[PDB]
Amino acid sequence: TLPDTVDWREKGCVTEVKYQGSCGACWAFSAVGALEGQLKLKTGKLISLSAQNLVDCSNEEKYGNKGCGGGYMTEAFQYIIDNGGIEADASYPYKAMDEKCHYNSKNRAATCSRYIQLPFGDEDALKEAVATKGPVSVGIDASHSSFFFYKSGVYDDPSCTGNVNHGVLVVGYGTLDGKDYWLVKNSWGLNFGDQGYIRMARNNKNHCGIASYCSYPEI
Ligand SMILES: *C(=N)C1(NC(=O)[C@@H]2C[C@@H](S(=O)(=O)c3ccc(N4CCN(CC)CC4)cc3Cl)CN2C(=O)C2(C(F)(F)F)CC2)CC1
Repeated sequence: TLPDTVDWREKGCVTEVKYQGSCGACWAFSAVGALEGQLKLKTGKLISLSAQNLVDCSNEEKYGNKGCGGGYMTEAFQYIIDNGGIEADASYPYKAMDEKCHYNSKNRAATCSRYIQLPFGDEDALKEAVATKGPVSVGIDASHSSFFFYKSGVYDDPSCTGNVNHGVLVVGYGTLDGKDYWLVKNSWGLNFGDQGYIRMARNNKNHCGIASYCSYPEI
């Protein structure tokens, strides 16, 4: 039986909200966010991991990531698996540009053995994973201006679609004033939403495609 409310921030499993700038690195922030959660759960250390390492080093046909042109959280995990590691943000900081890969194994801060994909559209499966596994990478339709107007409450825009376009991180869930929500960490800095987070409608027919393309890594 699952808890009614989850917030991984309260368990010390979520790092500071990052600022992607004008580089299309949402996917990279989503992926490192999920892996940060696992790293904390396994090792006890919370460390921001290198989104830039993903941007610079997985921009090739093998993965189909495009650096600042966008990419996939699953393929980010595959890169980390193939590479045998990823650096921390502190040693490989975010530049918001496509740069030549300069991964240094001496600076490895995390690994990935495999990743898990949840069933398409299944908000119950996402609830279970968030409750029991940790933060989960997801795709959403974040293309409507209302998304950037959000400040409080639960985002529930009838114009949202299942055609996703941005990777974000689900770090919890609950019910706010009778409305089920997913607690979502973005990568637009503190000024976005509620201190960088948005609560998005949950159990409302897979609203904004939030449970369409969910994945998480294993250390
Ligand atoms: C973030 N700053 C930006 N968005 C992206 O990088 C997104 C993240 C993901 S996604 O969440 O939008 C997405 C889209 C489609 C899938 N598919 C559908 C087709 N299936 C096979 C039939 C496989 C899964 C999964 C996900 Cl996670 C991809 N993003 C992109 O922008 C694209 C690309 F990666 F190619 F760059 C355009 C897809 C950059 C705004």
